[PDB]
Amino acid sequence: RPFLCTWACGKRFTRSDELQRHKRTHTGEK
Ligand SMILES: [Zn+2]
Repeated sequence: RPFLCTWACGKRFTRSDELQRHKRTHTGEK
């Protein structure tokens, strides 16, 4: 399964850490 964002913002990543970093733009950092 791909690491797809579903915020809808739906960028697909091959790396979980890259999805994590991406998600940092939604939450985790303000
Ligand atoms: Zn996103």
